[PDB]
Amino acid sequence: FIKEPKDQIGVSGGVASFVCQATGDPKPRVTWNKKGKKVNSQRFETIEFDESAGAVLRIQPLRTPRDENVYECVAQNSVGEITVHAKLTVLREDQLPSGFPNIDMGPQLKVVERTRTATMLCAASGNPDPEITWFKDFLPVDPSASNGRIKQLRSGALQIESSEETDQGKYECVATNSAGVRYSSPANLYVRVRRVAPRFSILPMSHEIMPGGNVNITCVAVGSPMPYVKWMQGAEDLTPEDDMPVGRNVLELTDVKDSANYTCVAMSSLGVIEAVAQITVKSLPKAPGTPMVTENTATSITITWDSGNPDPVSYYVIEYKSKSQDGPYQIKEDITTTRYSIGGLSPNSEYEIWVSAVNSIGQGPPSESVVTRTGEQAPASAPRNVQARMLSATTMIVQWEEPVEPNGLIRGYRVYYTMEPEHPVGNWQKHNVDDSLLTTVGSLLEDETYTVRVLAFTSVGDGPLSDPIQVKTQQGVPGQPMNLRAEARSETSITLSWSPPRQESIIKYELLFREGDHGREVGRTFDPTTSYVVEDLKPNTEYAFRLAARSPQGLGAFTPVVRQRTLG
Ligand SMILES: *[C@@H]1O[C@H](CO)[C@@H](O)[C@H](O)[C@H]1NC(C)=O
Ligand SMILES: *[C@@H]1O[C@H](CO)[C@@H](O)[C@H](O)[C@H]1NC(C)=O
Repeated sequence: FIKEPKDQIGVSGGVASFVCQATGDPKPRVTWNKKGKKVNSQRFETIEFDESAGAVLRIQPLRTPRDENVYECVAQNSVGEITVHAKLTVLREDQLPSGFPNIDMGPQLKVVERTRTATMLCAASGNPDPEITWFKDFLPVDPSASNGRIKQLRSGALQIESSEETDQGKYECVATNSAGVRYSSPANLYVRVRRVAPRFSILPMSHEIMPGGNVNITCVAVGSPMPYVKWMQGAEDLTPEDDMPVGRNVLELTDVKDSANYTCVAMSSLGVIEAVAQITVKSLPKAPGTPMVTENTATSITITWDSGNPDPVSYYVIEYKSKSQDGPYQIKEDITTTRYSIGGLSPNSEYEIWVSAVNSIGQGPPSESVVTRTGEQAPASAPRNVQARMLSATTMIVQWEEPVEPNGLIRGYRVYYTMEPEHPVGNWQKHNVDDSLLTTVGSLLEDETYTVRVLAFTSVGDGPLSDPIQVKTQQGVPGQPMNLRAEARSETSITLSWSPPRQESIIKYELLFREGDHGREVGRTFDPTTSYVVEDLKPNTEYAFRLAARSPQGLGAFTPVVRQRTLG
Protein backbone atom coordinates (compact mmCIF):
# COMPACT_ATOMS: atom_id res chain seq x y z
CA PHE A 1 0.00 0.00 0.00
CA ILE A 2 1.67 3.20 -1.24
CA LYS A 3 -1.34 5.14 0.13
CA GLU A 4 -3.30 4.39 3.32
CA PRO A 5 -6.83 5.70 4.06
CA LYS A 6 -7.12 8.00 7.09
CA ASP A 7 -9.97 8.10 9.59
CA GLN A 8 -12.31 10.97 8.70
CA ILE A 9 -14.66 13.16 10.66
CA GLY A 10 -17.32 14.51 8.30
CA VAL A 11 -20.50 16.58 8.27
CA SER A 12 -24.12 15.53 7.77
CA GLY A 13 -25.10 16.28 4.17
CA GLY A 14 -21.43 16.51 3.14
CA VAL A 15 -18.98 14.20 1.37
CA ALA A 16 -16.30 11.69 2.43
CA SER A 17 -13.72 10.32 -0.01
CA PHE A 18 -11.45 7.49 1.20
CA VAL A 19 -8.30 6.86 -0.89
CA CYS A 20 -6.58 3.47 -1.09
CA GLN A 21 -3.83 2.49 -3.58
CA ALA A 22 -1.63 -0.61 -3.76
CA THR A 23 1.20 -1.99 -5.95
CA GLY A 24 3.49 -4.96 -6.62
CA ASP A 25 3.81 -8.06 -8.81
CA PRO A 26 1.34 -9.24 -9.81
CA LYS A 27 -0.76 -6.05 -9.87
CA PRO A 28 -3.86 -6.23 -7.62
CA ARG A 29 -7.61 -5.64 -8.00
CA VAL A 30 -8.75 -3.64 -4.96
CA THR A 31 -12.25 -3.49 -3.44
CA TRP A 32 -14.15 -1.72 -0.65
CA ASN A 33 -16.00 -3.78 1.98
CA LYS A 34 -18.15 -2.97 5.03
CA LYS A 35 -18.58 -5.73 7.68
CA GLY A 36 -16.92 -8.26 5.33
CA LYS A 37 -19.21 -8.31 2.29
CA LYS A 38 -19.71 -5.21 0.09
CA VAL A 39 -23.32 -4.41 1.10
CA ASN A 40 -23.75 -1.59 -1.44
CA SER A 41 -26.19 1.34 -1.32
CA GLN A 42 -27.58 4.25 -3.37
CA ARG A 43 -25.53 7.11 -1.88
CA PHE A 44 -22.27 5.10 -1.89
CA GLU A 45 -20.03 4.76 -4.93
CA THR A 46 -16.59 3.47 -5.96
CA ILE A 47 -14.45 5.10 -8.64
CA GLU A 48 -11.61 2.75 -9.54
CA PHE A 49 -8.40 4.11 -11.05
CA ASP A 50 -5.10 2.80 -12.46
CA GLU A 51 -6.99 -0.19 -13.91
CA SER A 52 -8.54 -1.22 -10.56
CA ALA A 53 -5.15 -0.93 -8.77
CA GLY A 54 -6.25 1.94 -6.52
CA ALA A 55 -9.87 2.90 -5.85
CA VAL A 56 -11.67 5.76 -4.10
CA LEU A 57 -14.74 5.18 -1.95
CA ARG A 58 -17.17 8.12 -2.00
CA ILE A 59 -20.20 8.79 0.21
CA GLN A 60 -22.76 11.57 -0.24
CA PRO A 61 -24.79 12.98 1.27
CA LEU A 62 -23.39 11.85 4.61
CA ARG A 63 -25.91 10.64 7.19
CA THR A 64 -25.60 9.83 10.89
CA PRO A 65 -25.52 7.27 12.27
CA ARG A 66 -26.06 5.19 9.08
CA ASP A 67 -22.65 5.75 7.50
CA GLU A 68 -20.48 5.67 10.65
CA ASN A 69 -18.47 2.45 10.15
CA VAL A 70 -14.99 1.02 9.69
CA TYR A 71 -14.37 0.26 6.03
CA GLU A 72 -12.07 -2.41 4.58
CA CYS A 73 -9.87 -1.88 1.52
CA VAL A 74 -9.18 -5.33 0.06
CA ALA A 75 -5.97 -5.83 -1.94
CA GLN A 76 -4.75 -9.12 -3.46
CA ASN A 77 -2.55 -10.49 -6.23
CA SER A 78 -1.40 -14.07 -6.99
CA VAL A 79 1.08 -13.86 -4.09
CA GLY A 80 -0.30 -12.07 -1.00
CA GLU A 81 -3.42 -10.46 0.52
CA ILE A 82 -3.56 -7.63 3.09
CA THR A 83 -6.46 -5.44 4.27
CA VAL A 84 -6.30 -1.86 5.55
CA HIS A 85 -9.02 -0.14 7.59
CA ALA A 86 -10.41 3.38 8.15
CA LYS A 87 -13.27 4.83 10.23
CA LEU A 88 -15.85 7.49 9.35
CA THR A 89 -17.42 9.75 11.94
CA VAL A 90 -20.33 11.95 10.86
CA LEU A 91 -21.39 14.98 12.88
CA ARG A 92 -24.30 17.38 12.41
CA GLU A 93 -23.64 21.10 11.84
CA ASP A 94 -25.09 22.03 15.24
CA GLN A 95 -22.49 19.83 16.99
CA LEU A 96 -19.28 21.02 15.29
CA PRO A 97 -16.44 22.70 17.14
CA SER A 98 -15.83 26.40 16.38
CA GLY A 99 -12.53 25.45 14.73
CA PHE A 100 -14.14 23.00 12.28
CA PRO A 101 -13.04 23.83 8.73
CA ASN A 102 -15.29 26.11 6.73
CA ILE A 103 -15.10 27.01 3.06
CA ASP A 104 -15.14 30.82 2.93
CA MET A 105 -15.00 30.75 -0.86
CA GLY A 106 -14.97 27.59 -2.97
CA PRO A 107 -14.01 27.33 -6.63
CA GLN A 108 -15.99 29.06 -9.33
CA LEU A 109 -17.11 27.95 -12.76
CA LYS A 110 -14.04 28.66 -14.91
CA VAL A 111 -13.42 28.81 -18.66
CA VAL A 112 -9.97 29.03 -20.22
CA GLU A 113 -8.07 28.29 -23.46
CA ARG A 114 -5.49 25.54 -23.92
CA THR A 115 -1.93 26.12 -22.57
CA ARG A 116 -3.05 29.32 -20.80
CA THR A 117 -3.08 28.89 -17.02
CA ALA A 118 -6.06 28.29 -14.69
CA THR A 119 -6.22 29.31 -11.01
CA MET A 120 -9.06 27.42 -9.25
CA LEU A 121 -9.97 29.26 -6.05
CA CYS A 122 -10.47 27.80 -2.58
CA ALA A 123 -10.37 29.74 0.70
CA ALA A 124 -10.93 28.11 4.10
CA SER A 125 -10.72 28.85 7.83
CA GLY A 126 -10.35 26.93 11.12
CA ASN A 127 -8.28 26.01 14.22
CA PRO A 128 -5.73 24.85 13.41
CA ASP A 129 -5.57 26.19 9.85
CA PRO A 130 -6.80 23.50 7.41
CA GLU A 131 -4.61 21.92 4.71
CA ILE A 132 -6.37 21.95 1.31
CA THR A 133 -6.93 18.96 -0.98
CA TRP A 134 -8.53 18.82 -4.43
CA PHE A 135 -10.71 16.19 -6.09
CA LYS A 136 -11.46 16.21 -9.82
CA ASP A 137 -14.24 13.99 -11.17
CA PHE A 138 -14.25 12.29 -7.75
CA LEU A 139 -10.50 11.48 -7.85
CA PRO A 140 -7.79 13.22 -5.81
CA VAL A 141 -5.24 15.45 -7.54
CA ASP A 142 -1.49 15.07 -6.91
CA PRO A 143 0.62 18.17 -7.78
CA SER A 144 3.80 16.04 -7.67
CA ALA A 145 2.71 13.85 -10.60
CA SER A 146 2.14 16.91 -12.84
CA ASN A 147 5.84 17.78 -13.49
CA GLY A 148 5.48 20.89 -11.28
CA ARG A 149 2.85 22.18 -13.73
CA ILE A 150 0.08 21.93 -11.16
CA LYS A 151 0.81 23.35 -7.68
CA GLN A 152 -1.04 24.11 -4.43
CA LEU A 153 -0.70 27.65 -3.02
CA ARG A 154 -0.51 28.49 0.70
CA SER A 155 -3.05 31.26 0.05
CA GLY A 156 -5.51 28.55 -1.07
CA ALA A 157 -5.96 28.16 -4.83
CA LEU A 158 -4.86 25.35 -7.17
CA GLN A 159 -2.88 26.51 -10.20
CA ILE A 160 -2.80 24.79 -13.60
CA GLU A 161 0.24 26.24 -15.44
CA SER A 162 -0.58 24.83 -18.88
CA SER A 163 -4.14 23.87 -19.74
CA GLU A 164 -4.94 20.63 -21.58
CA GLU A 165 -8.22 19.00 -22.69
CA THR A 166 -7.69 16.41 -19.91
CA ASP A 167 -7.75 19.15 -17.23
CA GLN A 168 -11.52 19.60 -17.84
CA GLY A 169 -13.84 18.32 -15.11
CA LYS A 170 -15.79 18.89 -11.90
CA TYR A 171 -13.47 20.22 -9.20
CA GLU A 172 -13.94 19.99 -5.44
CA CYS A 173 -11.70 21.62 -2.85
CA VAL A 174 -11.44 20.05 0.61
CA ALA A 175 -10.42 21.69 3.91
CA THR A 176 -8.89 19.12 6.31
CA ASN A 177 -7.75 19.49 9.95
CA SER A 178 -7.70 17.75 13.36
CA ALA A 179 -11.43 18.53 13.75
CA GLY A 180 -12.36 16.97 10.41
CA VAL A 181 -13.16 17.57 6.74
CA ARG A 182 -15.35 19.95 4.74
CA TYR A 183 -15.96 19.95 0.98
CA SER A 184 -16.74 22.91 -1.24
CA SER A 185 -19.52 22.98 -3.80
CA PRO A 186 -18.27 21.58 -7.09
CA ALA A 187 -17.29 23.81 -9.97
CA ASN A 188 -16.45 22.96 -13.55
CA LEU A 189 -13.34 23.92 -15.43
CA TYR A 190 -13.71 24.03 -19.20
CA VAL A 191 -10.68 24.10 -21.49
CA ARG A 192 -11.88 25.43 -24.82
CA VAL A 193 -10.10 24.51 -28.05
CA ARG A 194 -10.44 27.43 -30.49
CA ARG A 195 -10.44 26.15 -34.09
CA VAL A 196 -8.41 28.54 -36.27
CA ALA A 197 -7.11 27.45 -39.68
CA PRO A 198 -3.50 28.45 -40.44
CA ARG A 199 -2.18 31.72 -41.90
CA PHE A 200 1.27 33.24 -42.47
CA SER A 201 2.67 35.68 -39.89
CA ILE A 202 5.65 36.42 -42.14
CA LEU A 203 5.48 35.40 -45.78
CA PRO A 204 8.43 33.85 -47.60
CA MET A 205 10.17 36.72 -49.37
CA SER A 206 11.43 36.71 -52.97
CA HIS A 207 14.96 37.95 -53.64
CA GLU A 208 17.47 38.84 -56.30
CA ILE A 209 21.05 37.79 -55.46
CA MET A 210 24.42 37.57 -57.21
CA PRO A 211 25.69 34.17 -58.37
CA GLY A 212 26.78 32.49 -55.11
CA GLY A 213 25.03 34.27 -53.64
CA ASN A 214 23.39 33.27 -50.35
CA VAL A 215 20.07 34.16 -48.69
CA ASN A 216 17.90 33.12 -45.73
CA ILE A 217 14.20 32.68 -46.59
CA THR A 218 12.13 33.08 -43.41
CA CYS A 219 8.60 31.67 -43.18
CA VAL A 220 6.36 32.03 -40.12
CA ALA A 221 2.86 30.49 -39.94
CA VAL A 222 0.37 30.54 -37.04
CA GLY A 223 -2.99 28.97 -36.20
CA SER A 224 -4.65 26.41 -33.91
CA PRO A 225 -3.51 23.73 -34.09
CA MET A 226 -0.20 25.62 -34.50
CA PRO A 227 0.92 24.51 -37.98
CA TYR A 228 4.16 22.73 -39.00
CA VAL A 229 6.42 24.60 -41.44
CA LYS A 230 8.44 22.81 -44.15
CA TRP A 231 10.01 23.76 -47.50
CA MET A 232 9.41 22.42 -51.02
CA GLN A 233 11.09 22.83 -54.40
CA GLY A 234 8.32 21.99 -56.86
CA ALA A 235 6.99 18.56 -55.83
CA GLU A 236 9.80 17.50 -53.42
CA ASP A 237 10.31 18.55 -49.77
CA LEU A 238 13.64 19.71 -48.31
CA THR A 239 13.18 19.92 -44.52
CA PRO A 240 13.07 16.47 -42.79
CA GLU A 241 10.76 15.19 -40.00
CA ASP A 242 13.32 14.30 -37.27
CA ASP A 243 13.11 17.75 -35.69
CA MET A 244 10.79 19.69 -38.01
CA PRO A 245 10.07 23.06 -36.38
CA VAL A 246 6.58 24.48 -35.76
CA GLY A 247 5.51 28.09 -36.39
CA ARG A 248 8.88 29.11 -37.87
CA ASN A 249 11.26 27.64 -40.46
CA VAL A 250 14.19 29.53 -42.00
CA LEU A 251 15.91 28.23 -45.16
CA GLU A 252 19.57 29.30 -45.34
CA LEU A 253 20.62 28.91 -48.99
CA THR A 254 24.32 29.10 -49.92
CA ASP A 255 26.21 29.28 -53.24
CA VAL A 256 23.21 29.86 -55.51
CA LYS A 257 23.75 29.87 -59.29
CA ASP A 258 20.44 28.89 -60.92
CA SER A 259 17.25 30.90 -60.38
CA ALA A 260 14.88 28.53 -58.57
CA ASN A 261 11.48 28.94 -56.89
CA TYR A 262 10.62 27.73 -53.37
CA THR A 263 7.33 26.92 -51.62
CA CYS A 264 6.71 27.25 -47.89
CA VAL A 265 4.16 24.64 -46.77
CA ALA A 266 2.14 25.49 -43.66
CA MET A 267 0.30 22.33 -42.60
CA SER A 268 -2.00 21.22 -39.77
CA SER A 269 -4.99 18.89 -39.23
CA LEU A 270 -7.36 21.82 -39.94
CA GLY A 271 -5.81 22.70 -43.32
CA VAL A 272 -2.82 23.38 -45.58
CA ILE A 273 -1.78 26.60 -47.34
CA GLU A 274 1.32 27.58 -49.29
CA ALA A 275 3.24 30.66 -50.38
CA VAL A 276 6.01 30.81 -52.98
CA ALA A 277 9.10 33.02 -52.84
CA GLN A 278 11.14 33.10 -56.05
CA ILE A 279 14.90 33.44 -55.81
CA THR A 280 16.28 35.00 -59.01
CA VAL A 281 19.99 35.21 -59.89
CA LYS A 282 20.78 38.61 -61.40
CA SER A 283 21.68 38.04 -65.06
CA LEU A 284 23.51 39.95 -67.79
CA PRO A 285 21.71 42.89 -69.39
CA LYS A 286 19.70 42.84 -72.60
CA ALA A 287 20.49 44.42 -75.98
CA PRO A 288 20.02 48.23 -75.65
CA GLY A 289 17.99 48.33 -78.88
CA THR A 290 18.88 50.02 -82.14
CA PRO A 291 20.57 53.43 -81.79
CA MET A 292 19.55 56.47 -83.83
CA VAL A 293 21.61 59.25 -85.39
CA THR A 294 20.96 62.87 -84.46
CA GLU A 295 23.92 64.82 -85.94
CA ASN A 296 26.67 64.23 -88.52
CA THR A 297 29.90 66.08 -89.24
CA ALA A 298 32.95 65.54 -91.41
CA THR A 299 34.70 63.89 -88.45
CA SER A 300 31.89 62.84 -86.08
CA ILE A 301 28.63 60.96 -85.64
CA THR A 302 26.49 61.34 -82.54
CA ILE A 303 23.68 59.02 -81.50
CA THR A 304 21.08 58.25 -78.82
CA TRP A 305 19.62 54.89 -77.79
CA ASP A 306 17.00 53.36 -75.50
CA SER A 307 18.15 51.60 -72.31
CA GLY A 308 16.63 48.30 -73.47
CA ASN A 309 16.58 47.13 -69.84
CA PRO A 310 14.00 47.14 -67.02
CA ASP A 311 16.73 47.32 -64.36
CA PRO A 312 19.21 50.21 -64.42
CA VAL A 313 22.64 49.80 -66.07
CA SER A 314 26.16 50.76 -64.89
CA TYR A 315 27.36 51.99 -68.30
CA TYR A 316 27.36 51.43 -72.07
CA VAL A 317 29.87 50.17 -74.65
CA ILE A 318 29.82 51.36 -78.26
CA GLU A 319 31.51 49.22 -80.92
CA TYR A 320 31.82 50.45 -84.52
CA LYS A 321 33.68 49.97 -87.79
CA SER A 322 34.04 51.58 -91.21
CA LYS A 323 31.77 49.72 -93.60
CA SER A 324 33.65 51.49 -96.41
CA GLN A 325 36.98 49.76 -95.64
CA ASP A 326 35.85 46.73 -93.62
CA GLY A 327 37.51 46.52 -90.17
CA PRO A 328 38.71 47.17 -87.60
CA TYR A 329 36.39 47.43 -84.59
CA GLN A 330 36.64 50.49 -82.36
CA ILE A 331 35.46 50.53 -78.74
CA LYS A 332 34.28 53.24 -76.36
CA GLU A 333 33.80 52.00 -72.80
CA ASP A 334 32.44 53.58 -69.62
CA ILE A 335 29.71 55.62 -71.33
CA THR A 336 27.27 56.80 -68.64
CA THR A 337 24.48 58.32 -70.78
CA THR A 338 22.05 57.26 -73.52
CA ARG A 339 23.70 59.82 -75.81
CA TYR A 340 27.22 59.82 -77.29
CA SER A 341 29.28 61.55 -79.98
CA ILE A 342 31.75 59.33 -81.83
CA GLY A 343 34.52 61.67 -82.94
CA GLY A 344 37.83 61.34 -84.76
CA LEU A 345 36.13 59.77 -87.78
CA SER A 346 37.14 60.40 -91.38
CA PRO A 347 34.88 62.39 -93.73
CA ASN A 348 32.56 60.88 -96.33
CA SER A 349 32.83 57.38 -94.89
CA GLU A 350 30.03 55.14 -93.66
CA TYR A 351 30.23 53.31 -90.33
CA GLU A 352 28.12 50.50 -88.88
CA ILE A 353 27.49 51.13 -85.16
CA TRP A 354 26.22 48.91 -82.32
CA VAL A 355 25.59 49.42 -78.59
CA SER A 356 25.96 47.10 -75.58
CA ALA A 357 25.07 47.57 -71.91
CA VAL A 358 27.01 46.66 -68.77
CA ASN A 359 25.77 45.88 -65.27
CA SER A 360 27.29 44.29 -62.16
CA ILE A 361 27.19 40.79 -63.75
CA GLY A 362 28.88 41.86 -66.99
CA GLN A 363 28.28 43.06 -70.53
CA GLY A 364 25.13 42.04 -72.38
CA PRO A 365 24.57 41.33 -76.05
CA PRO A 366 24.68 44.15 -78.60
CA SER A 367 21.91 46.16 -80.25
CA GLU A 368 20.95 45.97 -83.89
CA SER A 369 23.25 48.31 -85.78
CA VAL A 370 22.82 51.67 -87.44
CA VAL A 371 24.78 52.47 -90.61
CA THR A 372 25.42 56.13 -91.36
CA ARG A 373 27.78 58.39 -93.27
CA THR A 374 30.01 61.27 -92.19
CA GLY A 375 29.76 64.64 -93.96
CA GLU A 376 31.91 66.03 -96.77
CA GLN A 377 35.08 68.11 -96.56
CA ALA A 378 37.55 69.78 -98.91
CA PRO A 379 40.05 67.27 -100.29
CA ALA A 380 43.17 66.60 -98.25
CA SER A 381 45.21 65.82 -101.40
CA ALA A 382 46.01 66.93 -104.93
CA PRO A 383 45.33 65.32 -108.30
CA ARG A 384 48.06 62.82 -109.17
CA ASN A 385 50.32 62.00 -112.12
CA VAL A 386 49.49 65.39 -113.63
CA GLN A 387 50.62 65.44 -117.24
CA ALA A 388 50.57 67.84 -120.17
CA ARG A 389 51.51 67.75 -123.83
CA MET A 390 50.86 69.85 -126.92
CA LEU A 391 48.29 68.87 -129.52
CA SER A 392 49.09 71.83 -131.76
CA ALA A 393 51.66 74.63 -131.56
CA THR A 394 49.16 76.63 -129.44
CA THR A 395 47.06 74.12 -127.42
CA MET A 396 47.89 71.82 -124.54
CA ILE A 397 46.07 68.73 -123.25
CA VAL A 398 46.25 68.05 -119.49
CA GLN A 399 45.19 64.98 -117.55
CA TRP A 400 45.43 63.62 -114.04
CA GLU A 401 44.26 60.93 -111.65
CA GLU A 402 41.72 61.79 -108.96
CA PRO A 403 43.19 62.42 -105.49
CA VAL A 404 43.51 59.59 -102.93
CA GLU A 405 41.92 61.63 -100.14
CA PRO A 406 38.91 63.51 -101.57
CA ASN A 407 36.79 63.64 -98.38
CA GLY A 408 33.75 63.95 -100.63
CA LEU A 409 31.99 63.64 -103.94
CA ILE A 410 34.33 65.54 -106.27
CA ARG A 411 32.46 68.29 -108.10
CA GLY A 412 35.29 69.26 -110.44
CA TYR A 413 38.87 70.44 -110.79
CA ARG A 414 40.58 73.75 -111.43
CA VAL A 415 43.66 74.21 -113.57
CA TYR A 416 46.24 76.92 -112.89
CA TYR A 417 48.89 77.65 -115.50
CA THR A 418 51.42 80.32 -116.50
CA MET A 419 54.86 80.96 -117.96
CA GLU A 420 55.91 83.31 -115.16
CA PRO A 421 55.61 80.86 -112.22
CA GLU A 422 57.36 83.19 -109.75
CA HIS A 423 54.03 85.00 -109.28
CA PRO A 424 51.67 83.64 -106.63
CA VAL A 425 49.44 80.89 -108.08
CA GLY A 426 46.28 82.93 -107.40
CA ASN A 427 47.48 85.41 -110.05
CA TRP A 428 48.00 82.65 -112.66
CA GLN A 429 45.49 81.90 -115.43
CA LYS A 430 42.91 79.45 -114.12
CA HIS A 431 39.59 77.88 -115.08
CA ASN A 432 37.17 75.22 -113.86
CA VAL A 433 36.48 71.67 -115.02
CA ASP A 434 33.94 68.93 -114.29
CA ASP A 435 34.63 65.63 -112.48
CA SER A 436 36.28 64.29 -115.68
CA LEU A 437 40.03 63.59 -115.57
CA LEU A 438 41.24 65.49 -118.66
CA THR A 439 40.95 68.88 -120.41
CA THR A 440 42.51 71.13 -123.03
CA VAL A 441 43.58 74.76 -123.20
CA GLY A 442 44.55 76.86 -126.22
CA SER A 443 45.69 80.43 -126.87
CA LEU A 444 49.22 79.57 -125.72
CA LEU A 445 52.31 81.44 -126.90
CA GLU A 446 54.46 79.40 -129.28
CA ASP A 447 57.95 78.21 -128.20
CA GLU A 448 57.55 78.86 -124.45
CA THR A 449 57.52 76.90 -121.18
CA TYR A 450 54.29 76.91 -119.15
CA THR A 451 54.12 75.47 -115.64
CA VAL A 452 50.83 73.82 -114.67
CA ARG A 453 49.21 73.05 -111.31
CA VAL A 454 45.85 71.48 -110.57
CA LEU A 455 43.51 71.16 -107.60
CA ALA A 456 40.28 69.26 -106.95
CA PHE A 457 37.25 70.48 -105.04
CA THR A 458 33.97 69.41 -103.51
CA SER A 459 30.73 71.02 -102.38
CA VAL A 460 32.76 72.20 -99.36
CA GLY A 461 35.93 73.69 -100.89
CA ASP A 462 39.34 73.50 -102.55
CA GLY A 463 42.04 70.90 -102.08
CA PRO A 464 45.78 71.44 -102.44
CA LEU A 465 47.47 72.16 -105.76
CA SER A 466 49.60 69.45 -107.32
CA ASP A 467 53.32 70.19 -107.36
CA PRO A 468 54.34 72.14 -110.48
CA ILE A 469 54.68 70.19 -113.69
CA GLN A 470 55.84 72.18 -116.72
CA VAL A 471 55.53 71.84 -120.49
CA LYS A 472 57.25 73.42 -123.51
CA THR A 473 55.00 74.57 -126.39
CA GLN A 474 57.53 73.52 -129.03
CA GLN A 475 56.13 70.21 -130.30
CA GLY A 476 58.04 67.12 -131.40
CA VAL A 477 60.23 67.42 -128.29
CA PRO A 478 59.38 64.98 -125.49
CA GLY A 479 57.65 65.85 -122.22
CA GLN A 480 59.20 66.72 -118.86
CA PRO A 481 60.37 63.55 -117.02
CA MET A 482 58.00 62.09 -114.42
CA ASN A 483 58.46 61.75 -110.63
CA LEU A 484 62.26 62.07 -110.64
CA ARG A 485 63.51 60.47 -107.44
CA ALA A 486 67.08 60.46 -106.14
CA GLU A 487 68.27 58.25 -103.28
CA ALA A 488 71.65 57.40 -101.73
CA ARG A 489 73.22 54.18 -103.02
CA SER A 490 76.55 54.33 -101.16
CA GLU A 491 78.95 56.79 -99.48
CA THR A 492 80.11 57.93 -102.97
CA SER A 493 77.02 57.32 -105.11
CA ILE A 494 73.42 58.36 -105.81
CA THR A 495 70.76 56.42 -107.75
CA LEU A 496 68.41 58.51 -109.92
CA SER A 497 65.06 57.06 -111.04
CA TRP A 498 61.87 58.22 -112.80
CA SER A 499 58.60 56.97 -114.36
CA PRO A 500 58.64 55.48 -117.90
CA PRO A 501 57.77 58.06 -120.60
CA ARG A 502 54.54 58.24 -122.63
CA GLN A 503 54.66 57.24 -126.34
CA GLU A 504 57.37 59.76 -127.38
CA SER A 505 60.55 58.18 -128.77
CA ILE A 506 63.49 59.58 -126.80
CA ILE A 507 66.89 59.45 -128.52
CA LYS A 508 68.94 60.14 -125.35
CA TYR A 509 68.52 61.59 -121.84
CA GLU A 510 70.28 64.80 -120.82
CA LEU A 511 71.44 64.95 -117.19
CA LEU A 512 72.93 68.00 -115.47
CA PHE A 513 74.14 68.19 -111.87
CA ARG A 514 76.45 70.02 -109.47
CA GLU A 515 78.00 69.72 -106.00
CA GLY A 516 75.79 71.64 -103.56
CA ASP A 517 74.75 75.11 -104.76
CA HIS A 518 78.04 76.54 -106.08
CA GLY A 519 79.77 73.54 -107.72
CA ARG A 520 80.76 72.99 -111.35
CA GLU A 521 77.88 71.85 -113.56
CA VAL A 522 78.60 68.34 -114.88
CA GLY A 523 76.69 67.07 -117.92
CA ARG A 524 75.98 63.51 -119.06
CA THR A 525 74.13 62.12 -122.10
CA PHE A 526 73.02 58.46 -122.12
CA ASP A 527 70.69 55.97 -123.83
CA PRO A 528 67.02 55.75 -122.72
CA THR A 529 66.30 54.08 -119.34
CA THR A 530 64.16 54.79 -116.25
CA SER A 531 67.19 55.04 -113.92
CA TYR A 532 70.84 56.15 -113.83
CA VAL A 533 73.52 55.71 -111.15
CA VAL A 534 75.82 58.68 -110.47
CA GLU A 535 79.32 57.46 -109.54
CA ASP A 536 82.44 58.93 -107.90
CA LEU A 537 80.94 61.49 -105.52
CA LYS A 538 81.98 62.95 -102.16
CA PRO A 539 80.95 61.35 -98.87
CA ASN A 540 78.33 63.17 -96.80
CA THR A 541 77.81 66.02 -99.30
CA GLU A 542 74.78 67.22 -101.24
CA TYR A 543 74.17 67.20 -104.99
CA ALA A 544 71.45 68.83 -107.11
CA PHE A 545 70.15 67.13 -110.29
CA ARG A 546 67.76 67.91 -113.12
CA LEU A 547 66.83 65.77 -116.12
CA ALA A 548 65.46 66.23 -119.65
CA ALA A 549 64.72 63.97 -122.62
CA ARG A 550 65.80 64.45 -126.25
CA SER A 551 63.81 63.54 -129.39
CA PRO A 552 64.80 64.17 -133.06
CA GLN A 553 63.03 67.57 -132.98
CA GLY A 554 65.10 68.56 -129.93
CA LEU A 555 65.45 68.80 -126.15
CA GLY A 556 62.39 68.44 -123.91
CA ALA A 557 61.70 70.39 -120.73
CA PHE A 558 63.78 69.85 -117.59
CA THR A 559 62.59 68.47 -114.27
CA PRO A 560 62.58 70.72 -111.23
CA VAL A 561 65.83 70.53 -109.26
CA VAL A 562 65.91 67.33 -107.20
CA ARG A 563 68.51 67.16 -104.41
CA GLN A 564 70.03 64.20 -102.60
CA ARG A 565 73.18 63.57 -100.56
CA THR A 566 75.57 60.61 -100.40
CA LEU A 567 75.63 58.44 -97.26
CA GLY A 568 76.94 59.95 -94.01
C1 LIG B 1 21.43 33.49 -42.23
O1 LIG B 1 21.47 32.71 -41.03
C2 LIG B 1 22.78 32.28 -40.67
C3 LIG B 1 22.70 31.40 -39.42
O2 LIG B 1 22.02 32.11 -38.38
C4 LIG B 1 23.68 33.48 -40.43
O3 LIG B 1 25.00 33.03 -40.10
C5 LIG B 1 23.74 34.34 -41.68
O4 LIG B 1 24.49 35.53 -41.41
C6 LIG B 1 22.33 34.72 -42.11
N1 LIG B 1 22.36 35.43 -43.37
C7 LIG B 1 21.40 36.28 -43.72
C8 LIG B 1 21.60 36.98 -45.03
O5 LIG B 1 20.42 36.47 -43.03
C1 LIG C 1 8.65 30.37 -60.86
O1 LIG C 1 7.25 30.63 -60.86
C2 LIG C 1 6.91 31.94 -61.32
C3 LIG C 1 5.40 32.14 -61.21
O2 LIG C 1 5.04 33.40 -61.79
C4 LIG C 1 7.38 32.13 -62.76
O3 LIG C 1 7.06 33.46 -63.19
C5 LIG C 1 8.88 31.91 -62.84
O4 LIG C 1 9.30 31.98 -64.21
C6 LIG C 1 9.24 30.55 -62.26
N1 LIG C 1 10.68 30.40 -62.21
C7 LIG C 1 11.25 29.20 -62.22
C8 LIG C 1 12.74 29.18 -62.00
O5 LIG C 1 10.61 28.17 -62.40
